[PDB]
This record gives sequence, C-alpha cells and structure tokens, in this order.
Amino acid sequence: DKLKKVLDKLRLKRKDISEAAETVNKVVERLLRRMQKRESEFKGVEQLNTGSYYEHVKISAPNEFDVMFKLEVPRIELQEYYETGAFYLVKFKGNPLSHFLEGEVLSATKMLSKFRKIIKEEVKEIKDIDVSVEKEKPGSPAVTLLIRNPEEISVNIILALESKGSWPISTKEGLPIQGWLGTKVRTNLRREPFYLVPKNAKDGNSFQGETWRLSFSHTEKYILNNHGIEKTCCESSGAKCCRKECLKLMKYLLEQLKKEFQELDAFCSYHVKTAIFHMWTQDPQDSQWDPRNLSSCFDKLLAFFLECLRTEKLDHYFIPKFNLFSQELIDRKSKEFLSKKIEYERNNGFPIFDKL
Amino acid sequence: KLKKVLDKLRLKRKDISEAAETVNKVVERLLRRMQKRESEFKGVEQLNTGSYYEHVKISAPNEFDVMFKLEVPRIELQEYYETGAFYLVKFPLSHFLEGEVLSATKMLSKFRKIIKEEVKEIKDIDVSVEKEKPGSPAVTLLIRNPEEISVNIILALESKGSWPISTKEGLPIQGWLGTKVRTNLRREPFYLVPKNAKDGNSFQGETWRLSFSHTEKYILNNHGIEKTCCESSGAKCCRKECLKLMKYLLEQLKKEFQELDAFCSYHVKTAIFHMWTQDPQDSQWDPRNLSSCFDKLLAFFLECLRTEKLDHYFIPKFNLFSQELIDRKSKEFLSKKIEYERNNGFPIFDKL
DNA sequence: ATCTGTACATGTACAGAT
DNA sequence: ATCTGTACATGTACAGAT
DNA sequence: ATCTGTACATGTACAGAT
DNA sequence: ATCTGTACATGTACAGAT
Ligand SMILES: Nc1nc2c(ncn2[C@@H]2O[C@H](COP(=O)(O)OP(=O)(O)OP(=O)(O)O)[C@@H](O)[C@H]2O)c(=O)[nH]1
Ligand SMILES: Nc1nc2c(ncn2[C@@H]2O[C@H](COP(=O)(O)OP(=O)(O)OP(=O)(O)O)[C@@H](O)[C@H]2O)c(=O)[nH]1
Ligand SMILES: Nc1nc2c(ncn2[C@@H]2O[C@H](COP(=O)(O)OP(=O)(O)OP(=O)(O)O)[C@@H](O)[C@H]2O)c(=O)[nH]1
Ligand SMILES: Nc1nc2c(ncn2[C@@H]2O[C@H](COP(=O)(O)OP(=O)(O)OP(=O)(O)O)[C@@H](O)[C@H]2O)c(=O)[nH]1
Ligand SMILES: [Mg+2]
Ligand SMILES: [Mg+2]
Ligand SMILES: [Zn+2]
Ligand SMILES: [Zn+2]
Repeated sequence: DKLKKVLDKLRLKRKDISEAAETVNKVVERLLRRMQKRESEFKGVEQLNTGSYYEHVKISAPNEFDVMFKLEVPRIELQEYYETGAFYLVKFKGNPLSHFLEGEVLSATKMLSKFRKIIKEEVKEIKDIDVSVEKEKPGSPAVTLLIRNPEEISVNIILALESKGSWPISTKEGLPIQGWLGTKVRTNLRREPFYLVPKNAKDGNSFQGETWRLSFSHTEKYILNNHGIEKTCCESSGAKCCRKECLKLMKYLLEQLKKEFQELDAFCSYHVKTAIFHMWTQDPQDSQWDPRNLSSCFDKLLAFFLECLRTEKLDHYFIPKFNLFSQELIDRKSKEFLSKKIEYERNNGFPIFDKL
Repeated sequence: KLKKVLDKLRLKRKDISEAAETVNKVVERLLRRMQKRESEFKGVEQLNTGSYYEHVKISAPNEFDVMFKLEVPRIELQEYYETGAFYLVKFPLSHFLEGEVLSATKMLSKFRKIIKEEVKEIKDIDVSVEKEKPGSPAVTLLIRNPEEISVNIILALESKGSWPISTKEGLPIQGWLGTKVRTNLRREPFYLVPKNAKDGNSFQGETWRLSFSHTEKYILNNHGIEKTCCESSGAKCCRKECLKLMKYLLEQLKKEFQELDAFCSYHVKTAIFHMWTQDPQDSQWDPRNLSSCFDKLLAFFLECLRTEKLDHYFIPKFNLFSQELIDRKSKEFLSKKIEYERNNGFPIFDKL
C-alpha cells in the first residue's frame, strides 16, 4: 500500500503509449532510412532501442525514448584515456569514415557534427509532425528531437560505434552477475558487441573532441528484462518480484527532487540504475524482492544509495575502477545536499511523491 | 552408497581423451567427405548429441551420437496416422524422391553407401561399419581404439518453420525453465530422422521421425530453475546423477534379461524430464537427498509402467508405453524386477 | 531469366485494460 | 481473470536490380 | 566457404583443509 | 568422511582472416 498508489500514478497509459510510439517510430524509421540513402558515411548503421521505455521502467508519461544508431567499425585499435577505464581514443588499421579521420584517430565531434547535420536536414522535410532538433547539450552523445504530439516528446538518437571484439580489459571484473544471473549468462553477454559513444565534454581538456565513452545499454536492457535468479521471475507461470518497481520509485524520487532543486544538476537517473544493479547483486534471491516487502525493499535501496553518497563511492557496474561519485565529478556539497533531501523524504512520509 | 555407485559410473579423464581424439578423427573425415565432394549431402553440419555430450554418459566413453543435419526449404510435412512423431516429407535430393515423397530409406541408403566407401579409405584406425539394423536412423561405426567404441552417425533433415502442431502442447517447461526459454527453444529448427521399421506394414520406407536431441541437450545443460544451478557460483543439484543411476539400473537389468529388449535409455530420459517438470525447484534435487530423489524417480517410473503411460515429452499424444509398442507382459516384468532391486538395496549395483 | 535487400508474416513476453 | 497493443525475433516474398 | 584463435563452460584427479 | 582449490582435458560459440 501507499507505495502501490504511487506506482499507480507512475504507470503509463496504453492510449498514450500508442500515440507516442506511433509518431516516434515514424520519425526514427525515416531518419534510419536517410542514413542508408546516398554515399552517406553512416550507411550500414542499425537501430537499437534502449533505455527505460524499452526496459519498461519509464514512469509518468512516455515522453522520452532512447535509440542507438550503431555503426560497426571492423579493424579498430583502442587507447585508454589516462587510465579512466571508460574513455578511449579510436584508431584505424577507401573508407566512408575517412572525412572524420585526424591522422589515424577518429574524431568523435567531427562524426557527431555530420551525423547531426544530416539529421537536421531530414527533420526539415518532415511536414506532418511538429518535430525539431534540440540545441546541442554538453556531454551528450545524442541528437535529441523535440516532438509536439501535442504532448512534448524527446527522442535521443545516440550515435555509437559497434565493435564485435572482446570487451576492453577495464571491464574484466565488471558485470559481477555470477552469483545472481550466473556464469553462462555472463559469458554470453560478454560475447555480445560493445559500444562507444562520444564523450563530448566541451570542458577544454586535452583530446576533448576525440574521446569516446563505453556504453553497455544493450546489456543493461537484457538484464532489466531477465532480472531474476529464477528463470520464471515475473513470467506468467512464475512469481512476481518488485525489482523494477523499486527502480521506478527511486527514479521518481530523483526526478521530483531534480526539478525542484538546481543543486542536484550533477545527478542523473543512471546513478540510481547503477546503485540498484549493485543491490540486485548484493541481494540476488528473488525472495529478497517479494512484492509484499516493497516498502523495506525500497527502504534498503535508499539506505544503500545514502551510503554511496556519504562514502562518495558509486562504482560503474561495468567498469569497476570508474567511480561515478568521485570528487572530480560531484562536489561533496551536492552529495550532502541530496543525502539530506533523501533523508528528509524518507523520514516524513515521502511528501514529494504527492507533489504536482 | 549411491555415491559409491556414482564413483564407479564416472568416466576417466584419460579414457575420454583417448576415445575422443579417435572419434573426432573419423567424424571430421566423414563430414569432410559429404562436403568437399559433389555429393547430394553437400551442406550437412555436425551436431553432437546424446549422453556423452550431455555429460550423463556412464561407465566408459564407448558410445557417441553425431547428427549430420541437412537444411531443406519448403519441405511440406504430412502426419502419419495421427501418431505425432511420424511424417512423410514432400516438396540435389531428387534422386531420393518417389511421388513428390522424400523416401527416408532411399536417402539413408546412399548416405550409408557414402560412409562405407570413406571408411574403406581409413588406414590409421581400426574402424568398420556395423551391419545395418533395419529401420534405425543411424549408420553405426565400430572403432577398436583398442577399446570398443560405437559412433552412431544420424542423418537428419533440419527445418526452420514453426514446429509441427503435435508439439504445440509438448515441452511443458513454463513453470520450470519458463516461457522465454520455451519460446526461444521453439524458435530453433526442428529435426526429422529416417527412423523406419514398421515390420512390413508399409508407408514404412518413406517415414521420418521427429528428433529433439538439440533441445534435450540444451535442457540437460540448462536444467535448473535458478540460472546458477551447478555453475561455479551456484549450488550443485543431483538431477544428472539421478539420471545416471536410473540409466545404470536399466542398463544392468537389460544385460541380464532379454525380456527387457523393448526398453531403452530414452524411456528413462523421458521419465526424468517429466519428473524434472513435476519437481522444478532446485531444492527438490539437493545433493544431500540423492536417495529419496532416486527413489521418487523409481516410484514415478513404476507408476508409468503400472499405468502403461509414458508420453513423449515433446509430443504429448505419443505414448511410448502403449500396448502396441511394449507388451503389457514386458512392463510387468520390468516392474517386478525394479521393485525387487528397490526393496533389497539394489544388489545389481554391485555385480560387474 | 535469376538474385536479394527490404519489408511483410507469424508468434508471444510484457504489462496495461477491462 | 482474460483481453490486448507494442516490441521483437525470426522466417520468408518479391519488386527492382543484375 | 573454411579454418584457426580465443574464452570459458563443462567435466575428471588429487592434495590439503575441514 | 566430505569439502575446497588448483591443475588438466574436451566441447562449443563465434570473431576474424583468408
Ligand atoms: N556508461 C554510461 N551510460 C549512461 C550514462 N548516462 C546514461 N547512460 C545510458 O543511457 C541510457 C538512457 O539514459 P537516460 O535517458 O538519462 O535514462 P533512462 O535509462 O532512459 O531512464 P529515463 O530517464 O526515464 O529515460 C541508459 O540505457 C544508460 O545505459 C553515463 O553517464 N555512463
Ligand atoms: N544508449 C545510450 N544512451 C545514452 C548514453 N549516454 C547518454 N545517453 C542518452 O543521452 C542523453 C544525454 O547524455 P548524457 O551524457 O548522459 O548527458 P550529460 O551531459 O553527461 O549530463 P547528465 O545526464 O546529467 O550526467 C541522456 O538523456 C540519455 O538518454 C549511453 O551511453 N548509451
Ligand atoms: N525422439 C526420440 N529420440 C530418440 C529415441 N531414441 C534415441 N533418441 C535420441 O538419440 C540420442 C542418442 O540416443 P542413445 O545413444 O540411444 O542414448 P543417449 O541419450 O545418448 O544415452 P546412452 O544410452 O547412455 O548412450 C538421444 O539424446 C535422444 O535424443 C527415440 O526413440 N525417440
Ligand atoms: N541424436 C539422435 N540420435 C538418434 C536419434 N534416434 C536414434 N538415434 C540413434 O540411433 C540408435 C538406434 O535408433 P533407435 O531409436 O533405437 O531405433 P531402432 O534402432 O530402429 O530400434 P528401436 O529402439 O527398437 O526402435 C540410438 O541408439 C541412437 O544412437 C535421434 O533422434 N537423435
Ligand atoms: Mg526512456
Ligand atoms: Mg548414446
Ligand atoms: Zn521479477
Ligand atoms: Zn543442477
């Protein structure tokens, strides 16, 4: 109860899912077409639907869709950027990517800028949908579309490189799903390709325009939809669990707080997604996520997340040495501020869940 | 106890390597011949199946099952007399047709002639082609490493369509392995093998039988309700050991008594599939409860015998214990001999 | 004449709707 | 509890290309 | 189209620990 | 007696090269 009513509020409506997906699929399909037309450099790119809507943890409204446009790049050499584990330079062995080359090195911002120019041109030609292109955001690997379905919808077209080689060594000790999803699943997932998206920092740091960042959105999608230690978890002949509902409630808490308070700008939903992947590793049994224990299940996730904030440690699930909560990324000011806001909501009935 | 019997049944690492190097030598050479030649089975691929590749072979690595699978599009199927598993096939292979009917006997016999020719050319291994068992879908090789090793080479057609409607209700794993696993498995191809021998009551020679050896192998190696069952970071179960004990009990009874000729290890494999479905939780197969697990398997197999009903796990209407397949007499004999061993501490488990 | 990238045809898990 | 729209994986048809 | 290279599942074999 | 850790061995998926 009580948290069940919040989830009722957060539950997406099928009427809205239809209207939104109808428009979104028309726009995405046309953009994917134009990428294959001509001697375009992005010929061959394939679509991958990712993120919370395709993991079924989108909340409130179907107003934001992530879609990777992924391009296989056969012979590629990687160079780690300053032992960060997550950031790389790409290098190469006629070739469509040549215009973005900078002496062996693939420029991310050069690729993205031409990707984006092509997108904007195609968008000019959509005459039956109110759709434009958001101004570029620092740090975004995406070209974001703003659709007015009347209702506002964002579509993030994420540009990605696809390598089918084995994953970079910095992930060797990531994905610690052995006690939970098991060794066969882990091995099979690491047989899948890995992905590189533009870092696009705009900070002024050296190599800024040529650094890429690993993405595991496809793996995360598989894990969200195959999340139980039992194969029948949340299936029609198995037992429902509350894992996704805890992720929804945590996402909602952060979203509500983030739109009230500018102090929380450095925080994003990927921080809560990473924290709950750790909780799912720490508590692997499906019975540690009984729907009847939704309150304490949510409560123990808060407690884990507060400890991550207090101790300033939230390791990337796929790249253990990459701390999303380091000082270099988020001030202790920000963290103590969110720690107190969460602490407050937790001990006063979650008044922010009733906001708006 | 049963632990001690399981130590006996366990294969030796040295034996596995000595047997497999020889077997792989012959098999690659045979698979090469169907391939690098202008043969009508150009295309076949190797599919290793059965107990050795499922890690439930017992006593010795002395029998190997290999599918040579050949893809065929269109391949319209017609069911044989509502039996479920038996079909005629319709429409390189035109040499084996009759009246738009693909004759299993005619394709097997050329398949067999090919293998015999290639076997005559192997001069580095003592290997011969066993006399054909009429019906049987296999061409069987006998190898004397020095040890005797059978290699059954099973001709199969591979089809990519929806599985035939007689399986629609089979593979009832939804509460054990789940719906996603079942749907994924039924997205795999299905196989037909040239199993014949209906004495001489005709249609005999053009019949094929459905094979699910590929699905069974996936199940054997992905058998828990938890994904970690028998993995290095999960808990061991005793499901496979129970299958081994049951196989050995029938193996030992069949050596003794010719009354049990109609019985085969597949009857045991089918029965334990049903019991794994009845008892899906991994905790119902705890290693510490090996005995009661073996016993409840015994009691289910006896119930199958008593009721004369052991449905094909993939084809529910096909009763492997029908009066037409196994005489009522044979099933009461097997009942009495199993009840005997059970009630006396399994003496046959001691004898050599 | 034959070949094939594109898209339709089929089936079902997920989860919202009634 | 059943009915149902979307997403998605795989099998296959054929208009347009060679 | 074929075949090697790699990674890790699944097994057995045995000493040291429990 | 059983459990545990390391070593030893085959099977099998698939990327990448030719
Ligand atoms: N490695 C890495 N991945 C990120 C990061 N931020 C976002 N992602 C990925 O981006 C995808 C979508 O990002 P978001 O739109 O912000 O959040 P979401 O998962 O779609 O959830 P919603 O906010 O409800 O849309 C996820 O599938 C993540 O895998 C990051 O900082 N590092
Ligand atoms: N598939 C996929 N989508 C991503 C990934 N990273 C980001 N996105 C999407 O792109 C949008 C902006 O990208 P970010 O890099 O996360 O934005 P940012 O500038 O770093 O700022 P914050 O999200 O607050 O950390 C997000 O809302 C996601 O929807 C990724 O790694 N994979
Ligand atoms: N559908 C079906 N499959 C069969 C039948 N008999 C044998 N098989 C299949 O053939 C494979 C090998 O058969 P066998 O060598 O007789 O037995 P096994 O499973 O390998 O076990 P062992 O007796 O120890 O060698 C099995 O995995 C079965 O899938 C049958 O009568 N019907
Ligand atoms: N992989 C695989 N091997 C099979 C299959 N069917 C038969 N075999 C092999 O062929 C051998 C003999 O075939 P059986 O199914 O026993 O048929 P049979 O030899 O005509 O004699 P019966 O058992 O009396 O019907 C088995 O021991 C298996 O090794 C199958 O469907 N898949
Ligand atoms: Mg989303
Ligand atoms: Mg066998
Ligand atoms: Zn669940
Ligand atoms: Zn197990």
